[PDB]
Amino acid sequence: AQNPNCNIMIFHPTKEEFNDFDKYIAYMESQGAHRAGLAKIIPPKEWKARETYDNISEILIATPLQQVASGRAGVFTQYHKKKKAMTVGEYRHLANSKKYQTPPHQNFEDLERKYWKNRIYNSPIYGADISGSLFDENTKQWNLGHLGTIQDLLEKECGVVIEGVNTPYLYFGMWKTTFAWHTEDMDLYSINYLHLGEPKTWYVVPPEHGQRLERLARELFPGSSRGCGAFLRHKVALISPTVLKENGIPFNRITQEAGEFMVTFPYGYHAGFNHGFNCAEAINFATPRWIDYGKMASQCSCGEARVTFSMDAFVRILQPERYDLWKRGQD
Ligand SMILES: O=C(O)CNC(=O)C(=O)O
Ligand SMILES: [Mg+2]
Ligand code: NI
Ligand SMILES: [Zn+2]
Repeated sequence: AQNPNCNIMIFHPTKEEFNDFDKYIAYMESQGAHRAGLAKIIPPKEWKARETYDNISEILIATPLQQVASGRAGVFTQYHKKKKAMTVGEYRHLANSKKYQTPPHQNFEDLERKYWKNRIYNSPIYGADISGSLFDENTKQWNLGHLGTIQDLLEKECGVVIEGVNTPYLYFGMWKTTFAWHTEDMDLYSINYLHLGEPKTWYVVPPEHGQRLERLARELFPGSSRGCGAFLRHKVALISPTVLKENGIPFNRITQEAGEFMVTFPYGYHAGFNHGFNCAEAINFATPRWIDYGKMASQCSCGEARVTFSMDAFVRILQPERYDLWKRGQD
């Protein structure tokens, strides 16, 4: 078995190897990458996502989210308070302000220490989940707006034709902006490209050990667990590396820098934080190996997780028993 300790792997494809996205994913899995839940892909030196970022300041963040924490430093939830719209130029200036800017630090480890010590005492503003793309249309390789769609994959593997679409999303971050512990909708893959700015630190639990993280989460967030049998779908819970180590949960960490891709694999729980002002683009995708994960994915039916139009078909086809109850949740 390849990668039996479930380490995060880093790949350096050549420009030739960068042509065929599907083929490269399948290669990385042949080497065991999926066992970690997360891989890094460094693009060939010849590749670029677009020519410059000089002209992005006029993108609108219609609903910036202030991430307000509750709990203790290593075990907390966050709620998202909606804020007034602002442009990316306005958001960048706010990220760089004395109130929100990255503190002085020695290196990424020192910054990580400071994040976990102090995150809860601040409420950073995240421009998350903005439909759009920063890839140039002429970028032909690993252009996250030109991937094969999940609906097309389902149709190719299973024969069934379904409604829905699959488009990318932009994330504008600042220091301490946080993504809570989650897997993707329907335990899909994700791919995330850091277009510019400061790094993003990731934590990940191997898919084969995801239920260990779930059981800890039920212990640590006991009211939320009684409320919903899949409350990590709400994407609000944080648990620090220190707490994971104290409870014996297997995990790994890695820091993504500008110009690098990350892939999350089916049922790979992940969480993390931004180091400073940045912009990432991410989209969900599928392969043949996902189908079985999709059929087994948990679902929130309490009503909190509220998701996309296109998830309806995935539930309807892959999980027809759960469909009725899940749809009651979504209405
Ligand atoms: O970058 C973020 O805030 C969150 N991204 C992801 O969870 C992802 O790409 O799967
Ligand atoms: Mg602009
Ligand atoms: Ni994710
Ligand atoms: Zn729920």
